[PDB]
Amino acid sequence: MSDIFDEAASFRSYQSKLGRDGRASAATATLTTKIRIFVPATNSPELRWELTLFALDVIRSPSAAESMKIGAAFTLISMYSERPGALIRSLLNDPDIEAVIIDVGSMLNGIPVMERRGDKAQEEMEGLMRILKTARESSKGKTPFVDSRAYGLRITDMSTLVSAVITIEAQIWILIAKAVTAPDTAEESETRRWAKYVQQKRVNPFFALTQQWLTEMRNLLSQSLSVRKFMVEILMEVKKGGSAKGRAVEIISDIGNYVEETGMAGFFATIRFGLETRYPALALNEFQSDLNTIKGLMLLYREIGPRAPYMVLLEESIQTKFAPGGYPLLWSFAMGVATTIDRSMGALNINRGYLEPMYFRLGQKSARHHAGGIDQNMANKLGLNSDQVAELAA
Amino acid sequence: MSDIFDEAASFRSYQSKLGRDGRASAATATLTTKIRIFVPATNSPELRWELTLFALDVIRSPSAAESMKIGAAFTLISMYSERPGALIRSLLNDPDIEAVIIDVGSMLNGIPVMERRGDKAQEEMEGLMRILKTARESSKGKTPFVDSRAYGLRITDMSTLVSAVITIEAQIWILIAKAVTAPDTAEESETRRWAKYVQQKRVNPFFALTQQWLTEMRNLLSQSLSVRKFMVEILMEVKKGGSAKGRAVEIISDIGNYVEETGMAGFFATIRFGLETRYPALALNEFQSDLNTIKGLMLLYREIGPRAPYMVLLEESIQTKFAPGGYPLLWSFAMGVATTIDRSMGALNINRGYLEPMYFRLGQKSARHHAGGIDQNMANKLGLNSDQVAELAA
Amino acid sequence: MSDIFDEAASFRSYQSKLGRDGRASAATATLTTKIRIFVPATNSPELRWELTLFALDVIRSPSAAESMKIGAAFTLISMYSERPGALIRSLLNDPDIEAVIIDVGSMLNGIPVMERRGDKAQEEMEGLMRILKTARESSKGKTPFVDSRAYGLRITDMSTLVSAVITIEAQIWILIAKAVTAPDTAEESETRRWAKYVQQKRVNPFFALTQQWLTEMRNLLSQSLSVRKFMVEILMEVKKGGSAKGRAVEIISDIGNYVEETGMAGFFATIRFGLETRYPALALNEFQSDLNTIKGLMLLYREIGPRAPYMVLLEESIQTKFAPGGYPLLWSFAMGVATTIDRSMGALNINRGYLEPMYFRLGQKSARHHAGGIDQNMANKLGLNSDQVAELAA
Amino acid sequence: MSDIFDEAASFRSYQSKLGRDGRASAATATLTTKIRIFVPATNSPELRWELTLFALDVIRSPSAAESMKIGAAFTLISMYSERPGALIRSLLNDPDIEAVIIDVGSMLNGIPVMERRGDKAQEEMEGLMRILKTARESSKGKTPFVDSRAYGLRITDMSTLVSAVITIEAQIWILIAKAVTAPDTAEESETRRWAKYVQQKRVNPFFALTQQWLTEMRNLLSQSLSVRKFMVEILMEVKKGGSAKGRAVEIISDIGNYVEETGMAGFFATIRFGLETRYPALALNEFQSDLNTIKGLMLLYREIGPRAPYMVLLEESIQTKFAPGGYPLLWSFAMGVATTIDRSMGALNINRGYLEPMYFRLGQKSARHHAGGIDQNMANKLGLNSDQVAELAA
Repeated sequence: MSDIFDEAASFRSYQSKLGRDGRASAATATLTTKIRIFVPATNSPELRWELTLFALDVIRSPSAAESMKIGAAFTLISMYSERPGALIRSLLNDPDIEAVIIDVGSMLNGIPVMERRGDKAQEEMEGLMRILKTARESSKGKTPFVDSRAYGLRITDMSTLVSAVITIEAQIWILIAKAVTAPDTAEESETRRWAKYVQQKRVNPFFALTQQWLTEMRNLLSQSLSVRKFMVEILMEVKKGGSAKGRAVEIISDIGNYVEETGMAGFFATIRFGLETRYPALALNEFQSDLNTIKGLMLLYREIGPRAPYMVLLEESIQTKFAPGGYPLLWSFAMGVATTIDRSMGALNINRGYLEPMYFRLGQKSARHHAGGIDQNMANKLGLNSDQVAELAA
Repeated sequence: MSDIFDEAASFRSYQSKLGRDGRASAATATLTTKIRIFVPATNSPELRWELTLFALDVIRSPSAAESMKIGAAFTLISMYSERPGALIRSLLNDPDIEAVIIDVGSMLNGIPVMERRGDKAQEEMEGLMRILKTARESSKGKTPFVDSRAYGLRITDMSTLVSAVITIEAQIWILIAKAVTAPDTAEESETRRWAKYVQQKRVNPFFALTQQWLTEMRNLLSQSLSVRKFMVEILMEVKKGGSAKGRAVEIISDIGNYVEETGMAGFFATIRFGLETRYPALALNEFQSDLNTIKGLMLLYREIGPRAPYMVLLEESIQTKFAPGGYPLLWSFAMGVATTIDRSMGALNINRGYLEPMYFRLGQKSARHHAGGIDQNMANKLGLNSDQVAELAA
Repeated sequence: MSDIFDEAASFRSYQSKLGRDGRASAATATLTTKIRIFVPATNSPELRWELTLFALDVIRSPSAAESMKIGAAFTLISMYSERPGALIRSLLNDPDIEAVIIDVGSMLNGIPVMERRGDKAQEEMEGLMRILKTARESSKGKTPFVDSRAYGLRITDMSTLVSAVITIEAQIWILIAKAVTAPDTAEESETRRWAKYVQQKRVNPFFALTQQWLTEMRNLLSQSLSVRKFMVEILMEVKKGGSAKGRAVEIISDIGNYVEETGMAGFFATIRFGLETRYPALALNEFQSDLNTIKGLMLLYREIGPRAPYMVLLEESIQTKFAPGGYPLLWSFAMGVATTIDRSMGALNINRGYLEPMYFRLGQKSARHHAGGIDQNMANKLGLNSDQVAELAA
Repeated sequence: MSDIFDEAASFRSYQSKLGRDGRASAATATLTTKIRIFVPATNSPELRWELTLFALDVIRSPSAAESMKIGAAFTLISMYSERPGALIRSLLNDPDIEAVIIDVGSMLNGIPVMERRGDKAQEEMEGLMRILKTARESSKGKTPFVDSRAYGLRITDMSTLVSAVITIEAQIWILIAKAVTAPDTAEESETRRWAKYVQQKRVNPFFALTQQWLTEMRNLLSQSLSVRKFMVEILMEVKKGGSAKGRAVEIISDIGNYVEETGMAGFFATIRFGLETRYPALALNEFQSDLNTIKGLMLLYREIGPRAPYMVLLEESIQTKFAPGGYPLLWSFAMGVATTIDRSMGALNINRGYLEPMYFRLGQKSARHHAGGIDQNMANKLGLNSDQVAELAA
């Protein structure tokens, strides 16, 4: 009777947030791996420039261990800050790893540890020399930068270093947008992002890394979750307004605009196209279940918190509930109207196992062949009967 | 049901202001670069005239470092004030740079540091001499001013110095309007502004800088963000009324009238044309999402603060959300109606990848062929059917 | 009549806090002197030990400029902290000076500037070498430490560095107690404090500086006010409880226990002895003005704030109002009763020009020959006449 | 007038808690030293017994570094717990040190690190072998235990290990009572404490360490504050009732009864004897100041918190304010009645510089020659006039 179809509505609402309450224990604590991070101790551009040159080689090195590669990645990302050690320690929320910050101090060809020389320090120098030699020999004499003069370049002015660093930072931060969603299909939007900043003159194109190095970094960025967690944490903190933003921060925040809501196009297309833009083909006894599920997802997205846009980047388990497959019918209808309306929408890969072409066809007919679709009019257009016809004539 | 399409609206409203709350930390602190600014210590007209000539030469110089160019620009912008050091120190909000104000004191051909002569001073003296020599040799003997007599001109009267400084400041401040939006397509609106100010006799046309120097300064202004931030801060402070305004301040505010809302013609054109000028073609079930996004953008713009008009100049990350691309349909409709209505609108470059020519055609038709479009009439026009027919006859 | 003698009291109360209200302007801004501070960039024990040895040499140097000596003192005082630059920048309230923090980086025999070598660095290196040579040649080959082996000592263990640094900091901090009150009459209380800390095993006696270096450092500390202000700020910050205190902080607070209320023995002795310890000779119609002045001074001391005990160290102008001379009669009475009562009091130098020997004699008599002086008894001692007689018998 | 002597009472009360408010900053952060702690990973008695044998030798070793000695001390104290690593990490509040817990795993003659053998592990084995060889050679073949059979004893039963460990724990925990107050004058109460537990059969006397080893441990315990802080933290946590107490915990809590209020006998004797046991010789114009100061100290002691009894052990700077010297007169009177009443009181060393024998003599007369001292009688003893005489006759 009347109680039925309302008990279920509460039942489905209760089922979604079934056991996601309370606080977990410390027994389920992941084993931690030591990660050695080489941060610049001083503000001298000559040491900082030599440091970021070293961090570039470690990432490009094929003989480098993964833990060393994460250290180079953490060294690069925090290079812009005046106190990289403080930034890493105050913006790290990775239970998987423990970070041991190492102040570099001075600069040899590699890094001088300068701590009880001879005692457990000599082998580290030999290891780093092997890292540098293998990195340079691995490539065909090709420097990480697209310009061979940008590698063996002497930097002493603070102004040049800041411009040089930001270009390295910006090019790395470009990859996060499509590092885990479709890393192979990248280099098109990434080039478009780089071209945009070049025209804005925010980045000096002289310090442009080659695509060989970018592929190596992107492979590192996809494999490792700790680096992704650190960069997502930076994005959220930078997103919070209130303080003055520097040139490095403004670029990061601008890049974070493209990063948000990545990897969840199937869910958001359903919200924007299938659900909104109210079409008379919604209530058809095959979307009422999906509409109920979608309503629960909106509450779940609001309940998650500030990490909701970057769910795919952090690989949250909540993401699977958001993916199409739990509401294949409405999503199929949503992609039907999406391809017809949005020209860009159509390069999306939607060859899933629950396409349901009949509902896809209905969405295609909904955009054009269904009706003009005049919604509630606050302004009273009594003579708009022909106005719809002219609009419908197209 | 009824809850749907309102839950979704609240969801989009919450998603717009998702994580832009709270206060950030000091860990994300940009590295600062020292910027040396040469300000006049006294009010003697000859010293100030020599100082602004030196600043012009340094800006024109090709061998000048970028920091020196920024120092020269800051010296120029604050020349009108009787206390340039106080003006710079009390109107600087640039975390990227730290300004070390230097009182010039006396004046040689260059500038006498007058601080422990021989100790760390002769090198700076020879550097400034090299700067001046390279600046003079670089051009084909052409002075920065369009009149060769305006360069080697002796100034001893305060009024003449004030007039020349006002002209130089005005000619500098014309460039900010189209320095980052379309610097290449400039020199038309800039020439129009210069002609307008000449016809108003606010600027003496004798001190007119050549177009080569103007191009060099526009390139410098586009490259650097600190100068843009300082000039935007000056514009914001001058805009606040309450006190007496001098000739320099009046000219600066008149220029800032044109400066405001630059680089956001898409959003404001969308508002003014698509949103206002209520057309029966608005409520069409394909514009509701765009209207909701536009409303959220309106609240965001109100929330941003006094820096909202100058977001493109400061390169705020919030600007990307304002750009068309999140509402291409309504934007295309508004561009169509604007191009049909506003004759000047049509020189705008709108060859984007989301043009949607169908909606552009729909807007073009809605502008003219749609109907007369009589809105709510407070005055009762009983017999205005024939008036509407005659108006539609055109 | 009745109103008079109360109008006078209100008049004196208003006169005490006559013009000490409102906020001052920025026009009265002292000229600032640049002070170069060499702080350790890293946590390596060898670098910190070499840095503190260099600071000791610079302080002992006779050819050192005063600014260099202040920089060395600031380097020494902040050596215990893991981030000396942050400690100095966040605990500096000196309008007289501006501090330019310099991260040392690596360390040669002196300090490597490591910033554009050859450009304005070689002269500083030669100056530092001259400073070291003059410091070493000035004494008769006598190292700053009382043990010649403590100077040319290699430090690589963190614990040894911490112990040596704590000892040096403690020996420095002993001097502040009697640096400006009576620097010449020192070396007795200072030696007592050093012996106390040695017997407590808080300080390793191996790193004990010679008395020549201690005299030089005490002279430097008395001459300079910025160092005193910095150390008083450190004392005030450490005094505020709430957080865990390290060995250095505990030693500093224990020394500040002796530091407090220094140089104001006259006022506090007057309070404790003349005002408290109620004697029948107090209300005698020659002490009412002094009592009113003392009450006003107590109100002023409560009004001053947390800087009240260290008024002599900061050389506050309000201190002169606290000194005896505005209440010579009650002060003399209190010093008489103190010299008769307190055995230790009597080594104080009170050969002032307002001794008033009659009141000193009156206080001496009031201490012993006056009466037993039984005050208000909560317990009813009805048979205490014989007890009072026996007590007066002595 | 009446306001005077009440303004001072508030003034002295306000002066005590002058600047002890608010929260300190993190700038004053002590440099941390790494401390390596060898904890047993498993519960096997054979490994635990071999571990505590190793920790005994390290403490006895003369060639051992201080940091190693602290690690042995931390290893011993936490040996009773089933999870020594959890106990140390959850009961450590030492900002001076950082503890790196090392699970021992298996057991060779020394300790097998078992982590990448050959890589930075071989030298550690050689160092430990040097530690063991020097420790055994330093003594004249004397084992740490008073019984030579207790050293080379095989332990496989859990029951024997628990009894053996507790004896080692109890003997170490005896020293804390008089480790910093008067370490030289120890071995009398310490032997008395040990004899008491032997008669109670809580400790098996077979595992009794020689006095040569106890002196070495006590010297370590006095020098190092980190060990004292850890053991004080254990005392407070064990003091908090609510849970079941094991044999190890019960001994520690029983020992903590003697540890409490150590090193503050001068203050507490004044409270118990001078202030309490109300004598008609209190109000004499020479104790009113001391009574006021004593009252302020009681509030300060209550304000400190649970760490108030162990102020001397933690070497809190607040302790100096509690020491006699700020109230020498009443303390001298208090010790006067203390020596006459308490036979044990009189072995205390009170040869200070502020003895004031006249007030000491008055205290001596106060106990016996002053009066019987009949206080307020709730029971009405009308015929007690002769009862006092018989009591006074003695």
